[PDB]
Amino acid sequence: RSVFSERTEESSAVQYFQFYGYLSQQQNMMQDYVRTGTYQRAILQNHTDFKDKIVLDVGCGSGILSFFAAQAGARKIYAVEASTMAQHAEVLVKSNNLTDRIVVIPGKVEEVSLPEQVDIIISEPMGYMLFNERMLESYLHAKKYLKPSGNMFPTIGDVHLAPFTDEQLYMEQFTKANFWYQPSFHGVDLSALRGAAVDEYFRQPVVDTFDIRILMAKSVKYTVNFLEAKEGDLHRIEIPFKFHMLHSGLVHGLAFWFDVAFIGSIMTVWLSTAPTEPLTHWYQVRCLFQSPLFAKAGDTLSGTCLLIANKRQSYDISIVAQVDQTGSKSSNLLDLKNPFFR
Amino acid sequence: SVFSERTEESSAVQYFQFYGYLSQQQNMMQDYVRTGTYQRAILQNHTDFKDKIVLDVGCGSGILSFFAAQAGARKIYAVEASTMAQHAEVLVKSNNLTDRIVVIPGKVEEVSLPEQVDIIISEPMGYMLFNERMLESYLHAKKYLKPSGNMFPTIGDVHLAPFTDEQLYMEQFTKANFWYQPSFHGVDLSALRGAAVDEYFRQPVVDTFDIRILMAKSVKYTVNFLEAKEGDLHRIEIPFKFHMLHSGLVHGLAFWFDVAFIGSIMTVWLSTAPTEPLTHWYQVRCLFQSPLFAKAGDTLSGTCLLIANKRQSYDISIVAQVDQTGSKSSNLLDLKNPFFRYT
Amino acid sequence: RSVFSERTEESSAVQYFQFYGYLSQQQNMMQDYVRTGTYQRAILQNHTDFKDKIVLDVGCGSGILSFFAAQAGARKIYAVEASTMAQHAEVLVKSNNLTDRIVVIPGKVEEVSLPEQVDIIISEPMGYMLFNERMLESYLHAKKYLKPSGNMFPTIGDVHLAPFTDEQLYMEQFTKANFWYQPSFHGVDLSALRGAAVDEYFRQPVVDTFDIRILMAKSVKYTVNFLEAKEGDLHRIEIPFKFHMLHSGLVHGLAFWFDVAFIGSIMTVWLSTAPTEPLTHWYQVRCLFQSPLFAKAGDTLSGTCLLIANKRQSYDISIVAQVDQTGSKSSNLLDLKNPFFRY
Amino acid sequence: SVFSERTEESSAVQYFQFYGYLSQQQNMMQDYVRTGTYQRAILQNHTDFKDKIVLDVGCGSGILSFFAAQAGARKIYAVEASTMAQHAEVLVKSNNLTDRIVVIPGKVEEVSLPEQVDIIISEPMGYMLFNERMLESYLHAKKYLKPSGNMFPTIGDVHLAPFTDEQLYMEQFTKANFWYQPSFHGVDLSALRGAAVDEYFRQPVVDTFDIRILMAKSVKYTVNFLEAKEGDLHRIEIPFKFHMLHSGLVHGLAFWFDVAFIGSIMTVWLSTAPTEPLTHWYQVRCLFQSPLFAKAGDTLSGTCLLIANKRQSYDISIVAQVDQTGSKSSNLLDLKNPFFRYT
Ligand SMILES: COC(=O)c1cc(O)c2cc(NC(=O)NCCCCNC(=N)NCC[C@H]3O[C@@H](n4cnc5c(N)ncnc54)[C@H](O)[C@@H]3O)ccc2c1
Ligand SMILES: COC(=O)c1cc(O)c2cc(NC(=O)NCCCCNC(=N)NCC[C@H]3O[C@@H](n4cnc5c(N)ncnc54)[C@H](O)[C@@H]3O)ccc2c1
Ligand SMILES: COC(=O)c1cc(O)c2cc(NC(=O)NCCCCNC(=N)NCC[C@H]3O[C@@H](n4cnc5c(N)ncnc54)[C@H](O)[C@@H]3O)ccc2c1
Ligand SMILES: COC(=O)c1cc(O)c2cc(NC(=O)NCCCCNC(=N)NCC[C@H]3O[C@@H](n4cnc5c(N)ncnc54)[C@H](O)[C@@H]3O)ccc2c1
Repeated sequence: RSVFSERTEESSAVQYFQFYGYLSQQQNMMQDYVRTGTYQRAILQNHTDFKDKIVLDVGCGSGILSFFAAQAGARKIYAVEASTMAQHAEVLVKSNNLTDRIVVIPGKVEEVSLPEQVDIIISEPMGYMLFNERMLESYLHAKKYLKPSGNMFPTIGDVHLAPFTDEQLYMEQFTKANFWYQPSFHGVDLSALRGAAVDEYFRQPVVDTFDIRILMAKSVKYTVNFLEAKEGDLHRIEIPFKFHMLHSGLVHGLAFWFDVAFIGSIMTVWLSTAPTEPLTHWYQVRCLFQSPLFAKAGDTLSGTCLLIANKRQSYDISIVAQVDQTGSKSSNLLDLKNPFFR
Repeated sequence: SVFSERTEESSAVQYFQFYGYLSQQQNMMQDYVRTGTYQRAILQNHTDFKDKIVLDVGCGSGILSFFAAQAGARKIYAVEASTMAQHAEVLVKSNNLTDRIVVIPGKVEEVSLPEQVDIIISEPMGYMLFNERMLESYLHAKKYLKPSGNMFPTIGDVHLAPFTDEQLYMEQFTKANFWYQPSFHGVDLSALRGAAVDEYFRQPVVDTFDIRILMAKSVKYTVNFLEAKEGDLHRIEIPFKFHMLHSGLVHGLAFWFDVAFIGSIMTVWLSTAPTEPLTHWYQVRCLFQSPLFAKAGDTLSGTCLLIANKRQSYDISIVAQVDQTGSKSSNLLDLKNPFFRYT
Repeated sequence: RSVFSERTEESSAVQYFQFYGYLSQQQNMMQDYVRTGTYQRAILQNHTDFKDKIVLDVGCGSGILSFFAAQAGARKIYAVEASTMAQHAEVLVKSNNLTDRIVVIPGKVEEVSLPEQVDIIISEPMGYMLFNERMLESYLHAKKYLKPSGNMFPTIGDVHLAPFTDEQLYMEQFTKANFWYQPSFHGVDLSALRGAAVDEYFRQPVVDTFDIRILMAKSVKYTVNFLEAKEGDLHRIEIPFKFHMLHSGLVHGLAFWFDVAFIGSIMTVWLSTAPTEPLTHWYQVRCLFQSPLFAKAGDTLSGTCLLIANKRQSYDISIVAQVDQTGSKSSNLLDLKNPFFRY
Repeated sequence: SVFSERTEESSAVQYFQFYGYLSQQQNMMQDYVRTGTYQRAILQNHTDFKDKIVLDVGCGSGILSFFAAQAGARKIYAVEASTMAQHAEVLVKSNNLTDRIVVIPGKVEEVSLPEQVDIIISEPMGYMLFNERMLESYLHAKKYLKPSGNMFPTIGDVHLAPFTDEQLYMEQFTKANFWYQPSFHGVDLSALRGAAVDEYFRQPVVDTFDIRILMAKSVKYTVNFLEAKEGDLHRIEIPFKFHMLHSGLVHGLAFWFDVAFIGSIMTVWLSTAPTEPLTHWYQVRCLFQSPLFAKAGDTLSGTCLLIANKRQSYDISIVAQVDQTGSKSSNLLDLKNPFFRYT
């Protein structure tokens, strides 16, 4: 009956919260120094946004952001967490002698009761490609607990798209699919499945990093203002794009990354997963075209990236792109729920 | 159905989604030991298939059914519960075998077969042989087997042996000691160190390793698929008494398995032992919480108890002791959540 | 009509003899020092096979082999050539003061008149893969002028086949065809032609050289004895093969090269185009499989290479190969008339 | 037919075999200047195609017919004489355009068209514009053109200019001097040196080059395809009077061409000039066998005479003189046998 369960299949949720119940996954996220250090800087350098304030930490995990809020002077922090990690967060609150200031509240943020409205919401809601996990909907849902002029850390998110050329990545995924081109694998003709194999492989977003030299145009930016967005905004995300090509060659797909900003009273602090910046546990994401497009420097590559949220806490991706000057058109569907970790 | 009574829905959804991918089929088909040995077992025992009725349990892409067709089978019922069943259909059509291979979507515990069969073929083995609890579906399928029908594979041998791997043992604490710092960005994490150690030690380690870490001849626990019942696999008690061949510290038990295709013409073996080329089953190792010192000639005795759970896997309870000294160790592990260490 | 024209399309012959009418092509063949030096050695070191003998030079071109025969003491050499190069040969015979000994006879060797029978035939009848050009049939046809005791230089030819692995060559030809995979080339769906494009590209034998590292088994040898063969023997050439694989991996096709032997009275001299030998203007030839075959070291790769002569002075190639242990079968057709020059 | 009267069978067979290959279509399609400019010319002049009847002469894969369809043509007759016609048919089906594009196999001089057309489109240009004598087929097709009708391309400009390239000139003799040796394996080849020089100089050099080798503003010879008759192209006389911008030795004449698509909305140009990005037409250079010294301000005058031959090409006769000194040079070249020097 909760907003969460209406939009989420049980089996997806079971797996999701089992995964985040493990201390090893917490360690993996916490040891990303860019991630953890930038969150600490954003909070501590904006200490006036926390001094004597009431805070909500959405999906707190081990509790680390709540401890930063306490270091910054927060009067009271409600730390909401739906996995079994909530019990471990409690252990740390006791052992850091902060029971008077951090209150763990087990459950889904769409389902728990909070005793009061809060001045500021903090969270790490970003998934791969920003939107994976559909955790941004829970962060926005939590605004029901935000006082009128309250703040959100992070405050905004920028998704960046850019066209890329990477023949080796293309031929790797292409070579895999041509396994099913074989007419006599131990005497068995597999070729009738070649098309279905190519489809399956090229639907997989490629999660890994890459040199910026593969980017063929300045990135296009789609911005979510978390102070203003509603959950429903994220069920169907339409991102138009028009790229002015800076290099001639084959376009093998689009690359995705994101930035978020903590717009504080004292300063704005940015956390970037761009390929120009040190690697993070978010890496970067690339959606391959099944057939590359040829473009000349100075051509425009235009189209639309459509993200449709699904009940597996992820998105179906539709990318339609064309070279305006020639009319070369490519349409592509990808399943962010089955990424290829390269 | 028998399947749903013993399986959580959420476990089954994930399980069959995973096997719905062609890439996972390709990963299994590319294992030359796995695919080549199944082909040899069937083709070299052609009299067990000529003009016979066959059941392929969990046929995936259909590959074992095609081998049965190459061997002269009159009719093959290929049962598959994932969406891979539709791809198997495509291949049957394109290999012009619709008159001989019938794909039947669904669980073998739930579908109807028109006919009793002469031989069941399947690949029911998981990690440590028993993971996935697919062996129960393979045995369940015997309700369709004619009296004196055969099973391919016919038996399975799970092998246990003690191992020494100081680096693997110490790696657990190096990972857990992440939590043993008093000011991680100002936060004392040390209260969680013990919980982290516990969590790493509950995970069996899927990996391969050099046979020089093995400290005694393996002990063998055998399932004869012609004779076993599903119920035999709900509680699997494997006693062991190891005569130690080397002195040193024993850090846990290593697992692998063999299966045999006992045909009329010959018996063909498929081995995942560490003395053999690697397979997609690798090997499995379960650590003790505290190592045991043993001398060459001592005996290390105890039991490995595998208790089936509703997550298509087993809870593993290992108790071991050095008889000559009384040094005792145990561990509890969740086979459903293995740690993939191979690189 | 003559034997040549009944087996040859006019349009093929016009082009063929126009090509050989050019001095630049003569230079290209003559500057191959292996080719020219070995022909000279074969003749001069077997001088007794030429001293005071009557010689026929089939397809003499510029006349070089006739001049070697004259250096070796031949009484008379009939130099037959069907291209306009016959007129340049004439010039050289007069400029080298050998008119009393070398008699150029313009025309096809299947059509000209020789005044007498000869003691020995010399020629360079080898094309790419030995058989291209169907010049070997003209060389054998010329035996009608050979005395009972007569000899032939070259005397025999060995064609060698061996399996090879060359992922980069395969992906190169494969990448070219996938141009026609495009669903919107300037708005035009080309993909319905993809299959026809792959066929066309993989029908092309690849002429170039390569490191012997890529060979996966000892070569198999097919021998033509020019003293004994008849023209008809070369209309349908069937080369069985059974390779014992020395390395595991993908087999992307078969590699071809040849040797010829000049079996003289004094010694036998060999001319090899093997990839273990210095490059010649014959290079080597490779026939790709559209789908490579996986084989293990110790497997056997067996099948047949079938060469069917066509009216374009070349051969349709059929290669059927299978990995005996798995039954993986590959069938391939190639047009030797349309080679891909990669060097 | 008009085609067979003017074309030797053997030339045509080879010509249409070459264009039968998808790889040659792909090579022409990948030339972005060629394909992009044709697309722009048609699409930007859409009013010349909307609901119109179109004839595509020598359509190959059909690409220009698809551009005409993108531009709204009611009906397109796509004529192609090679086997590529069958592949065009496949693409028309798979692009769901059978109601609008009709592929007609055969020579445009021999096929029937059911009706007159509003506009003819073709790519009739060969090297130096005229090679292949395809322009005569394009003009021949005007019998199907309505009185009002247009042609895409509408005109062609051939450009000639004098060039200096000492290294290109000397390269001829370096190659020929292979023959100038008195004992090549004992054989005096030198009598053929002059024949070799002649043969190299008869070949037009297909290559690109830096515009700084040009020594005078080009002279332009124009063919208006709306007005020319086939017979106009049997004997093409191009007078020239160059006003030399640089002093030096003139080693020959360089050739290139432009065509214009004169539409109702705009005129679009396709240039193969050396100042423009390279195309698969490159540029062509015809050497003089003796260079001419000229000073800046001198005039180099003469005639380039192109005589069509039955090999779908031209015999080229260039006669040039420096008016101020009387220094004359002649040259006879065969456009059918170009030398491809580009690397
Ligand atoms: C086999 O292939 C596949 O199927 C697959 C697909 C993937 O994509 C895979 C991806 C992986 N790794 C990955 O993504 N790493 C990068 C993580 C970026 C940072 N994520 C982050 N902090 N988000 C929020 C999380 C925290 O918020 C809590 N929470 C959520 N909702 C809540 C609610 N309603 N109330 C309260 N608490 C709630 C959670 O419990 C938790 O503590 C691994 C494996 C993958 C496998
Ligand atoms: C996040 O951590 C985790 O949670 C986790 C845990 C693991 O352990 C993970 C392990 C993996 N890899 C692995 O295991 N590799 C080794 C494979 C060995 C060979 N397996 C085999 N052939 N067995 C049988 C399967 C076939 O039988 C069908 N079938 C089953 N019942 C049926 C029924 N009732 N009717 C009809 N058809 C039925 C299935 O649909 C399928 O076609 C990867 C990821 C893993 C993740
Ligand atoms: C893809 O595009 C394509 O279509 C193509 C296909 C090719 O394959 C291409 C191949 C090329 N080059 C090549 O292969 N070079 C290496 C071979 C040299 C060694 N061969 C050799 N000496 N044979 C004998 C030749 C001499 O014997 C004469 N002759 C023949 N019969 C006669 C008769 N009945 N009476 C009298 N005289 C006769 C001839 O006139 C001549 O003087 C180039 C371009 C190619 C193009
Ligand atoms: C033997 O080896 C050597 O010595 C040689 C000599 C050369 O010179 C060599 C030259 C080459 N390369 C080259 O020339 N590149 C320049 C690009 C030209 C671009 N223009 C273009 N596409 N031509 C238009 C023709 C198209 O119209 C069709 N058609 C013709 N008439 C038709 C009719 N009556 N009805 C119907 N259809 C007809 C044809 O089938 C075809 O589709 C390569 C290799 C060469 C080799």
